[PDB]
Amino acid sequence: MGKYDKQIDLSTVDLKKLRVKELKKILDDWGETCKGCAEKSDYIRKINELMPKYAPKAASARTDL
Repeated sequence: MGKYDKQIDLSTVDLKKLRVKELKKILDDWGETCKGCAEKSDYIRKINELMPKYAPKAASARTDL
C-alpha cells in the first residue's frame, strides 16, 4: 500500500505550515471563528484555545513511545 494511509491529519499537522484559509477551515468546522483577527498567528491561537474543547485527538502532545 502507498500514496494514502490515514483518515485524519489534524493529530499530526503543523499550523505554522498551513495558510489563513486552512486555519479558518479548522475554526469553521467547530463553528467558532474570530471577528477582530488580522494576522496568521492569531488564528493559530484561536485554534489552540478550542482544540482541547472539540478535538482531544489533536490537543494532546506527541510521544516517541
